[PDB]
Amino acid sequence: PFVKKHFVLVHAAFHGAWCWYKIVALMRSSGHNVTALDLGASGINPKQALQIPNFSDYLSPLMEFMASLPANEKIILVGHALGGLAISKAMETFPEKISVAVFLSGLMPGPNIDATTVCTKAGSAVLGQLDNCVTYENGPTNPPTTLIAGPKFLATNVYHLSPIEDLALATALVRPLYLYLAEDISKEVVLSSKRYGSVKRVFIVATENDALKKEFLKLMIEKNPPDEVKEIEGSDHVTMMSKPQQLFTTLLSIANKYK
Amino acid sequence: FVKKHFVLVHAAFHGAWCWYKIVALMRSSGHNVTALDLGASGINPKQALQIPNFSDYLSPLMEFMASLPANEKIILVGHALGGLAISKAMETFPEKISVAVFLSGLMPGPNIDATTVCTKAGSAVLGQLDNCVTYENGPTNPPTTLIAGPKFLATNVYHLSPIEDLALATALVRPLYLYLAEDISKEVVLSSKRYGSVKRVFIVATENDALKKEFLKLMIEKNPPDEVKEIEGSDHVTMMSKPQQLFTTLLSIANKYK
Ligand SMILES: CCCCCCCCCC(=O)O
Ligand SMILES: CCCCCCCCCC(=O)O
Repeated sequence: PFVKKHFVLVHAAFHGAWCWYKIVALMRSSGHNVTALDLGASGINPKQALQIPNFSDYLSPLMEFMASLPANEKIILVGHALGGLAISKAMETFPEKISVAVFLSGLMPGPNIDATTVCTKAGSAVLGQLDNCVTYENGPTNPPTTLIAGPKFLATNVYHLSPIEDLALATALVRPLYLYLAEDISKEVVLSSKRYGSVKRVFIVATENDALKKEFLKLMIEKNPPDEVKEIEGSDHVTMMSKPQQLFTTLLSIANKYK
Repeated sequence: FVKKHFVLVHAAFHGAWCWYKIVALMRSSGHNVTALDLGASGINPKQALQIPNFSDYLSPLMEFMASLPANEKIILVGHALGGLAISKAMETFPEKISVAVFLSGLMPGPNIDATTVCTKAGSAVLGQLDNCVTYENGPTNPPTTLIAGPKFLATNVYHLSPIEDLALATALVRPLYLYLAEDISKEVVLSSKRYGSVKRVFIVATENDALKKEFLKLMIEKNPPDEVKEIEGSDHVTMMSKPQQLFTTLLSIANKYK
């Protein structure tokens, strides 16, 4: 009783559609439709970070994709980490086009724990970490403009349990992230219980995530309870790299449950 | 154990990312490796329409080569179209290169022009399957860029590679500006005293394509390298289909021409 589904994958900071390559392959081989998107200035998106200081422009690729979805079509929307904010806005805007939303170690703000709160905590876990650095394209009087992930940070905090070739891949592809302002994010991502909250939600925890500590993740799960919490043991931050098969099986299960 | 420095240059539509398996093997083995993105390739910031001159496309490699102190020799590896890039680097900084390696690369020489090799190579890409061209300069002008299609990648390029690598490529390949023959001919000028002074190895890595192999054989005949090596079971992207084999071959070459 095969039922073709449409998975939409949204990456985390510094990454792009490319990070989902193992999952995309498994999905396509299964006969499912899968769309891996590059958010603004990510992957091979043409914009450069400094060219998109407005958060709406970082999210535009997903919003535009959602708006173009055929009528009556439902998707399984998956967001990894920072990608959680993107799918959250998609849920609030197009709740009817989403069968179920999946937050993979994702920022999952809610009415009782808004985006600014989540982003501030998220920032503290990345800014200043190991060899990560910021730039000041607008001068020292202004806030730092972009954040650049360093190879040591990637090796230790993100890809510690992934094949070494995936770390090499990431080092050749990660791009800078514009340090979006708190006020800008708070105005772009506003969630309501009747829209955002009406979409089925599942959170997937990576048990060995050294990028985002469990306390923070548990905080979001507690202050904004999802319909279900799944766990993938032995996974580092990039579950799609370290535990691809398990993630795939888990996504299929989720898709069949909320179809 | 002597530490070596490998510099890897990709083919059309690709970028530094395509060498990820090789980069990992080299780094874990203790060697230094630099995989470069040519213009408008991988995460290079330029877009194809911004680099209409072949010199613009080669810029990343030439800037890198210029930054190398003469005593820091490298093993320069070029894949397919990347052969033209390393050829230019060989003519400009011949002494900084211990040995140049052409992996199924376009290897023009005095007896076989760069435009000649480009036209031939392009025949197997232009108009193939779902590949397409754009006309950013209007319909009354030659096409401006070439875009590799998914079916073309699956059937002609990644046909012997893991399916996940095909997925990776589909999410990363970028358009190639259709450089003019006149431009290429002016940019890639080689001399026996400079280009010809660099040790050169050609790696034949093709399968199921007699014509492609005939083309590689033609270049080897018209521009004889110092040595020719083979890698079997490889599709267009040897670094994806036969990584361990390519890695060991590059190390063998490096240890020989040191
Ligand atoms: C809006 C800027 C906030 C900083 C980004 C911190 C999130 C790191 C998580 C990730 O996406 O892998
Ligand atoms: C740069 C001049 C345009 C050449 C035509 C395209 C050939 C691509 C060859 C390759 O890497 O397989």
